[PDB]
Amino acid sequence: SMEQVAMELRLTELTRLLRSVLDQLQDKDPARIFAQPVSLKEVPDYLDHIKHPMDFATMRKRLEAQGYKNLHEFEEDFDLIIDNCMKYNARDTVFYRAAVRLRDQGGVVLRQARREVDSIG
Repeated sequence: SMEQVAMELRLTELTRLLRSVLDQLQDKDPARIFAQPVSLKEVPDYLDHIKHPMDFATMRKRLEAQGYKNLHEFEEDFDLIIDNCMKYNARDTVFYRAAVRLRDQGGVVLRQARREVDSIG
């Protein structure tokens, strides 16, 4: 149907906008602390602590499969990256501190992404 095509075009355009959002959030992580999944070889207990691991490469796979239907879904995954790190790592660590800085900086980006998603529809 033409209606199905129109919905697919909307999803594609959202995907474009989330790609640009993702690039901008990842730039706020120049150390690349959040770039890849935590290694279970190197942190064998990780899944005892963290139930839903998340990282930028995993978000990028989901994104390229057009797997985010709305901005809320994408934000959930971004929040997991931050929130997982802030639980596993102590306040005095470079990891936790990097998460705090990503959250704070990412906030700015997400604020305008929400307006753009609403605005363009």
